[PDB]
Amino acid sequence: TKSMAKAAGVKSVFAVGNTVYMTSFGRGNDAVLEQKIVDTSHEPLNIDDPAYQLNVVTMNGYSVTGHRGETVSAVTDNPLRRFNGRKPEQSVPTDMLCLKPTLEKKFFGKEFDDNIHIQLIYNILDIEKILAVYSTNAIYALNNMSADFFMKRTTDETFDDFEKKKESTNSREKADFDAFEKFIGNYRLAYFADAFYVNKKNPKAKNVLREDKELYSVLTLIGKLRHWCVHSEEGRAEFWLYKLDELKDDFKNVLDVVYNRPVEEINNRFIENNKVNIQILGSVYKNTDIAELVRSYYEFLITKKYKNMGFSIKKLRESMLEGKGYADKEYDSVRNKLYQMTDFILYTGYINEDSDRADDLVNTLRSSLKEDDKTTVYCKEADYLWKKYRESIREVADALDGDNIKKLSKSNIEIQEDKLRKCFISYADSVSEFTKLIYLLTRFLSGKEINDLVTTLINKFDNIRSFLEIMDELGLDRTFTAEYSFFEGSTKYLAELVELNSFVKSCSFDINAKRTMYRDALDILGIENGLRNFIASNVIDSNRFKYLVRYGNPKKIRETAKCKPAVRFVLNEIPDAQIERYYEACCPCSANKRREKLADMIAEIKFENFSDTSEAEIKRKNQAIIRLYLTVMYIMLKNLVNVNARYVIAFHCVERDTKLYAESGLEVGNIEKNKTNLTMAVMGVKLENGIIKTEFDKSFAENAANRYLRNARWYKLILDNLKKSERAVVNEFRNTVCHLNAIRNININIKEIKEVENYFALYHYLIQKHLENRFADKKVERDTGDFISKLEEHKTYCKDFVKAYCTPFGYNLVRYKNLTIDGLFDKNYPGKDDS
RNA sequence: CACCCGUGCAAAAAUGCAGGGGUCUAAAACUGAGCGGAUAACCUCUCUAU
RNA sequence: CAUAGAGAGGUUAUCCGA
Ligand SMILES: [Mg+2]
Repeated sequence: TKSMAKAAGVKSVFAVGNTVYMTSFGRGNDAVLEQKIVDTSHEPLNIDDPAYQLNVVTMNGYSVTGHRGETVSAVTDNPLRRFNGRKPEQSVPTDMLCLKPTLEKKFFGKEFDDNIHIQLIYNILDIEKILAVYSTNAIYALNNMSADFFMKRTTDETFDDFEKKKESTNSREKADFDAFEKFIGNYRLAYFADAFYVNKKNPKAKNVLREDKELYSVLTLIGKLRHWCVHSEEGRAEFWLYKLDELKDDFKNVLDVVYNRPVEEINNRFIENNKVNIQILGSVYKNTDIAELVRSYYEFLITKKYKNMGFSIKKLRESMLEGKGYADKEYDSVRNKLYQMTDFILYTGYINEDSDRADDLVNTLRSSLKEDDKTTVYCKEADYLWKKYRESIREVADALDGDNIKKLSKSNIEIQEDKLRKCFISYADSVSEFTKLIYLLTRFLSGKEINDLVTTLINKFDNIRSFLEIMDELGLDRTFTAEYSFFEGSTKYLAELVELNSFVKSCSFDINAKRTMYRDALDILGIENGLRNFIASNVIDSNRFKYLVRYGNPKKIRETAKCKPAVRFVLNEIPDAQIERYYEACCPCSANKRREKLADMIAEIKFENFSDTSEAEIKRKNQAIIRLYLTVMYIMLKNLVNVNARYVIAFHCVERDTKLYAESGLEVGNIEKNKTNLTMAVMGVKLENGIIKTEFDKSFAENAANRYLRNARWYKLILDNLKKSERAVVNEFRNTVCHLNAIRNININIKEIKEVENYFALYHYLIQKHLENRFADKKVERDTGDFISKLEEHKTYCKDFVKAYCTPFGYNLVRYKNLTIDGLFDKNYPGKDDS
C-alpha cells in the first residue's frame, strides 16, 4: 500500500537548523508551508484553509490527521533524529553517500545546514542520468548504420575548421573526415528524416538531404551531448549543457531549423483541421465569444492542458457516458468528435465554474489509500456530471448527427484568426537552446523513450521549481553559483518542456526512400511474381519495423530469430489469450503447445511459407505471421536495450561520484585505467602489486567513506567480489555497455544459449559471451577463466561473473544489489532475494 | 520480496510488530509516463480515373 | 471539384488481454 503520511497531506518534512518544517500539497506539484516545530513546540502557518492538524508532537516524530477528503491519520519521523537513535542529539541528516556538503558547495556557494538543497541537487543529477542514457541510445542508433567518429566530436570547432581536413597531412584526422564523408550519402540516413532531410519546392515538393554543414552540426551536438553526459568533463566544458546560449551560430541555426518544422506544420493547419468542432462548440456555447472559445480549444487540444489538472478527464467521461447507450451502432460515425467535445466541455467546466469541485476531486484522489476509492469517487462525480451536462451532450450529439447540417457547417469560413494568436505554439526564435537540443535528441529515439524522457524532465524541473519556491518562502539563500545560473530560470524551462510534451512524436520515414528500405524490409525476414513487393509493403508500414531497423541490423535480427529458446521466452511473456489469437490468425492443443508451434514457425520463416485458398485468407495469414515476427523481435531488442540502459546509468553515476569524491578530499586515483577505483577508495584498500592483500576487519567497515558500506556483511561480500574481479574485464564490460556492443553483436553472442529465464539473464549471457570472445586469445586471471569455463559448460549466464564485473558500482550498495542479483533488477518482475 | 532510518517488545548484539524515506535503487502522492495487439471514422497534397 | 481506386502523413476514439 501507499504511504499513509502522504495521503494524510504531508508533502515533505525539512530540517532547517534546530527547527523543522512540514509542507502540504497544493495545486499540481506545489508546496505550502503550514507547520513549524522547534523541540516539541508547534507553530501553525497557513492559518486559513488548513491541510492537516498535528495531534501529539514528540521528539521522536509527529502524529498528524488530515482534513482533505478522507480523514486519514498517520505519523511522520523527525528528520533531525535520523541516525541519532538508540546509539543522542539533533543534527541535520546527510545523504547516504556522504556527498551532501560537496554537492552543496558545487551547485551553490557553500553549505547550508539544511536538507532542502540536496534534494534539488539530486533532481539535477537525475536529469543528467536520464539525459546520459538517452543520448547514449541516440548515438548507438546513429552509429548502427556503419554495419572514433562519434567520441571526439566537440562543439568548439565549426564546419569550416572541419573542412580543412581535406588537405590535412596527418592521417589521424584525415581518417576522421573520410568517416564523416562516408557517413553522409549512406542510404540508412533516410531514417531520422526530421534531423537530416528537409522539404524543397519543385522549382512537386520533395525531401532532400540538408547541406553538409547542418548534418555536421547535428552530429556534433549529439556527440558532445553524449560525451558530456557520460563522462566527467573538467574545466569550462563541464558546463556545456547549462551554457548552451554560448554555442556557435551554426548549431543555433540547425537547432532552430529542426525545431521549427513541426510547429509550422501543426499550428498552420489548426483552424482548417478542427473547423467543424469550433463551429459546433460555438453553436452550443452561445454566450462565450468565438475568439475566447477557439483560444480555449487550442489550449485544450494542441497544448493538451487536460492531462495535468490532477484527475483524468478521460476516465470521468468514460464513467459518465457509459450509462447512456452511445456505445451502440447509432452513433458509430459521430463518436470520435462527440467524445472529444464532451471532454472539452468537461475541461472548461472544471476551470471556469467548478474549480472547488476539481480541488475536492483531486483531494479525494490524493487521500485515497487504495484503488477501490479511486473508482467510487470517479463514479460519484460522474453522476453529478451527467445530471448537469446531459442537455449539452445531447445538443452536441444531435448537431453532429446532422451529417447534412455538418456539411452545411463545414463550407463556411467566418472565424477570426489573425487576432489572439498569443496562444499559439512559440516558434524556435523564442524557446531556449536547451529545449531545442532536447528535441533534436528525441528525434533519434522511439516514442516510448521520448515519452519517458520528456515526462522525467518535466517532473524533475517541477521538483526544482517547487523546492526553489519553498526556499524563497522560508527566506533561505537560493542564489546558484555563476556557472549554474541557468537553473535560476528553471520554471520557465519547465513550461517549455510541458509545451514540448504537447506535440513531440516519433520520427517519420522519408517518402522518397520507400524504395531504398525495400532491401532492408525484404532481408529482415531473410527471403533473399511480385509477392515480395506485397511482403515489403506489409513489413515497412509496421510500427515495430522502425525500432527493429533503427536499433539493429536486419540481417542480424533475422539470424537471432533462429534462437528458439529466446523467441520461446518472448512468447511465454505473452498471455494465453493473445497466443491463442495469434495461432488462430496464423493457422486454420494446449496453450504451451500452440506457443511452441508459433516459436517453431517463426524460426524458419521463408518465401515458400508466404507463397505456398481465398485471396482474403492467405493475405491475412501472411500479414499475421509478419506482424507476429516483427512484434517478437521488437520486444526482445527493446527490452535488451532497456536493460543496458541501467548499466549506462550505473557507469555514468560511477564517473560522477568519482569526480565528486575526489573533490571531497578522498584519494580515488584515476578512473580510466581502472573503473573500480571508487569502491576501493571508499573502503580504503589499495591494489598492492595488483591484488587486494588486505583481509576483512571490522575497523575498515566502521570507517567507510559512505553509509552504504558501513554494514559488515555487505562490506565483506563486495570485498570478496572485488578480489575475484579483473581490471581488463571490467574495462571491456564498460566499453560494451557504453557502446552497446553486446546488442550490436547479438547475432553471435546468442548462438549457443540453452534456456532464458528473464531478460536480465539473456542480457548478461550476451555480455559474458562477448567478454569470452574478446578474451579468447589473451591471458586472464584464474577467476575470469573459471567464470568463462562455467559459462561455456552450463551454456547460461553465470551469476558469480555478474557479481564480479559489476563491482565498480559497489560503493552504492542498493544499485549493486539491484544490478547483480536477479529478481531485484526489474520493478515489473519482483523476484526473491538470492543472497 | 530490495536498502536506510525512527519507536515499542524479546533479547543480549539480534529477532519480531508497526511506520517513515523527494534527501536509496529507472523509484515521494494526485496526473502526466515508462505494456502488447485488432478494428474505426475525419482532415490534407494528389493521381490516372468520374 | 461527385463517385470508384490508390499511396503518404494529423488528431481522435473503443475492444480484449496486463
Ligand atoms: Mg531520487
